[PDB]
Amino acid sequence: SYTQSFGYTIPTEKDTLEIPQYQALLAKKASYMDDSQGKNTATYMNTAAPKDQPETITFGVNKVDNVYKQSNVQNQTFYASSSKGTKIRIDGKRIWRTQSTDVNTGLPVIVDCPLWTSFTLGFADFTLVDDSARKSTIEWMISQLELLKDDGVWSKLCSGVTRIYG
Amino acid sequence: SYTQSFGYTIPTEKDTLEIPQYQALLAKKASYMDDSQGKNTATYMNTAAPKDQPETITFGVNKVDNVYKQSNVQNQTFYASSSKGTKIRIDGKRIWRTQSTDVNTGLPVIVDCPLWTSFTLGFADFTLVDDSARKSTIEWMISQLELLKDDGVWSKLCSGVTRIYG
Amino acid sequence: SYTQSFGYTIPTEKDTLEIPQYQALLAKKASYMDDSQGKNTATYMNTAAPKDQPETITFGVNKVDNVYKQSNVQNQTFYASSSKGTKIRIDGKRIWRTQSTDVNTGLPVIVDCPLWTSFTLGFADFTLVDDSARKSTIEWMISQLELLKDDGVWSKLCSGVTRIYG
Amino acid sequence: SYTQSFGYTIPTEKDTLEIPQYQALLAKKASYMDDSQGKNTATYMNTAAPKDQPETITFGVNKVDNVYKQSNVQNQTFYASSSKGTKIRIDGKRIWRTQSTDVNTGLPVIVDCPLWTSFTLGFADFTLVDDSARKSTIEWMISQLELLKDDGVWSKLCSGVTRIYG
Amino acid sequence: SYTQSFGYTIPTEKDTLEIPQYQALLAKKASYMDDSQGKNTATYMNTAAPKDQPETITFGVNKVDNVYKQSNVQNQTFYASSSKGTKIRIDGKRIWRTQSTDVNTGLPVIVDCPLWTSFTLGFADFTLVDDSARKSTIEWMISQLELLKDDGVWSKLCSGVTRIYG
Amino acid sequence: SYTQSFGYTIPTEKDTLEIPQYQALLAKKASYMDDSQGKNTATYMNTAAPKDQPETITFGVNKVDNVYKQSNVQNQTFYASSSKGTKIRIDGKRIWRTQSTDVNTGLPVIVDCPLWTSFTLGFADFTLVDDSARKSTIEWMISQLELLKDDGVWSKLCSGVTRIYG
Repeated sequence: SYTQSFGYTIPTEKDTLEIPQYQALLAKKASYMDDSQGKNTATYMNTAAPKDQPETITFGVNKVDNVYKQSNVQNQTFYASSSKGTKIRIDGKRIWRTQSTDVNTGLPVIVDCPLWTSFTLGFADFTLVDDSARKSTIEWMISQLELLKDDGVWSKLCSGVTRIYG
Repeated sequence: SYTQSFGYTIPTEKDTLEIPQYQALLAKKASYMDDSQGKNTATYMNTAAPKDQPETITFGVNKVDNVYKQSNVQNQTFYASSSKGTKIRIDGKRIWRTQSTDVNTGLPVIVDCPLWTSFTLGFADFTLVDDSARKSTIEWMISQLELLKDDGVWSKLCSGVTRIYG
Repeated sequence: SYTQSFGYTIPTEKDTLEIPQYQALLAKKASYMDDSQGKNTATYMNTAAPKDQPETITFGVNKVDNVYKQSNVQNQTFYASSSKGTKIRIDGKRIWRTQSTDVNTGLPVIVDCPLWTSFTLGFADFTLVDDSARKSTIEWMISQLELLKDDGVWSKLCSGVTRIYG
Repeated sequence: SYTQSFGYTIPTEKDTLEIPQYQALLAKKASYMDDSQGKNTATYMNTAAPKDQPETITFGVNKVDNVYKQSNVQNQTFYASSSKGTKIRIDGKRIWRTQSTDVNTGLPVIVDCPLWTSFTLGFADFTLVDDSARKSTIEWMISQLELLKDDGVWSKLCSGVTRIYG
Repeated sequence: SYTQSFGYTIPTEKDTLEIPQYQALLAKKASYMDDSQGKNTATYMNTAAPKDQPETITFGVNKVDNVYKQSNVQNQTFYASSSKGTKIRIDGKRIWRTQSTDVNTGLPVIVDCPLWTSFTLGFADFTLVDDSARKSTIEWMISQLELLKDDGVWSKLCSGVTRIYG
Repeated sequence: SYTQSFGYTIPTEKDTLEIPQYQALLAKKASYMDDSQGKNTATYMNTAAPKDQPETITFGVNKVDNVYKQSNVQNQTFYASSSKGTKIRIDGKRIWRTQSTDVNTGLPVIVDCPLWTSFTLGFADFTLVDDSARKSTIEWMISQLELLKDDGVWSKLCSGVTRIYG
């Protein structure tokens, strides 16, 4: 009889996030661009956005030779039979565009500033890993953002608070 | 009167994610430790985890001299007055532990393999960026995961599908 | 009695396109230009357009050595003395001009952008090639544009959608 | 108040084209096929046509680094802020089949000659370009065919007349 | 009235094969992979299989310049414009994984042997080639396996019997 | 307790294929022929087909030095003690003959075009590989043909569809 946990019982209490269906729209309107960003990385243009103001998401998957060196596993005996791991990465680059017509000339004045986001998940490639394990850790990150509170972990990071909890 | 948008109207339709309150438990049990990782990066240990199986989350914030260069903006004339921006990064390292008594000796054999996740948000540091403008992008990534569907975007990345949408 | 079709009976249903008589005005005001643009072609300039904003159309016709190599047709059992076709090509280059007057100085401000359109029809030189054959395939292309719908095939292409139908 | 036109007021008079709904049938019966033509190009097979007489339409979209170089605009002043452009291309390959059955031998006599067509529209990527501008120039080409007259522009090209208007 | 057959009347008697719906599950869970494996092919990955044990299938289609050269057919008296033919190819690579837990240690011991399969069908591009002709020859191979018998043609080939029937 | 599977539980649902007993007739009427194709390859001639319209099936078996190199297994740990493997191959060449008799001349008109098919199954030589494993993967390929649907995987390949599932 064996048990495999992250180390603590998953909290019963659940924060509910009402997230807009961005992905659905993007999936409908995503057109394949050439994979400039990497060899095993495929870049995608979102056609729903305008041609002169594009939003692009690039997917990548890179295998990592030794997972344990990066990670903090206390004792070396616990190391699994093979330390080869797989790592996934979602990069997205979108544009927050401000535009207003010039008073002097009807030509609009456009100034768009860029915003970008990146999500990464690396996991030791073994059979001791479940999609249960991986989806839990994804949810762990998302919860760690504290998105429900307007002035929360994410706003403090944006506002520069490194030492969040003390 | 200036009008600012990401380039398309935010979708009305909303995917609801019931995410466990990992962050709440971590925030309660989080303890600060030396910033070996960086001069601006603060590393935190989750005390709720077992003493020989620690889960650790490290927060970081770094200014970027020129946001426009990295990102794809079609026309130079739209660059804002100052391209200096700010970038935030949450790194986490947890440990999926498989432990069994199934050995000749009574003693248990413990094999844990590492999992790590990372979330990053970089935004042009300028007046025009709203917290509405930033919060939308975080939600944008999270939606892009397609977490509702069990075999979705995230599982295809984990399984290795670079070219998700075709 | 021979049944000759394109592989499927022509659809009874008909989309009606109310197309402005651009060609009538151009044909009235078209003036010959020396065929710098092609060796076996003829380039024409539309005098109706203002002199600082010219619109030009170029007609060309080139015969093709072997029709069958390009096309995907089960190779068939009928003697052909030669299998060479003729190909026609209409090229057009026009200008979309945005012009205003600077409020400060009565001086007008002009900014124009180019658009170009090309239509091509190649057909095997054979007795059996009918006016019906060619005009049907011209109509075939025009329908393929889905011009009636605002959010149609054409706008998806101009959006950047490679995989239009599936 | 800024006014933008193609240089001459759009002709009021309208040629009406009754075009069969080829596109509707194809869209119902279209099936994906290899993106062989280009990485930004998706090729489709029309299932309505018989398996041994296939008809195929391939869509493509390629960015153009500098639109102004190809086109003719009289003064460098008028050049828009970014000369980047986008170009769309519809390619189709169909088969005109003529068939009867031999009296002497039950075997059908089938002779089919191929015909192909291509449409292209390239335009500057700039906030001034409206889908109004694009759709107008699409109609401009279509009108330029002079489809209404049986012996018109298109049939003169097909017969081999380079210098159409004089 | 033409009699067209394979040289002998199709046998009335029918072997019934109860084949699991491997294809249904794979088509549901199949995801695209960049065609490293072929220049004109498409390699797909089955997401149903666990991530550390991938199962992949690759479809390819290549035309053939002359079919009659390799095949043994009395050269015959019917005009052919060309004599070229299409050839299709399905390649699959899967993994037979045997896994247990070493009881001397606690660590699991996993050993998986690779298996692969390939099906190919090449046919002359002609009008007279029926779907009937091709589906028949596909069934012809499948029958030739003698799959019903445990000690059949297929097991003899697996055991190493070149000269199966004598 | 050892568990060995292909990675996913075999689908309960079963497609039933009513396949003519081609193999029974060929086995009755099969005659030996030169082993020209390979020294480990025996070619047979089917006598049931007429002398002037022959059908021939050639069986082959070749050892493969290293199976793992061709195949994709994620970790070197999982490699079996010996990577030696054995590969079997059935090649068939048949001829599709359409014939009628000319009314004008008693001489029959005969036009036959050729078809050929090939099936291949390679597997690691190891005590773990069961006839269960090998027969299952044979069935896996057969299912992958989607023979039941008249317009299915096989006919799409035949028509030229490289990218079948997307």
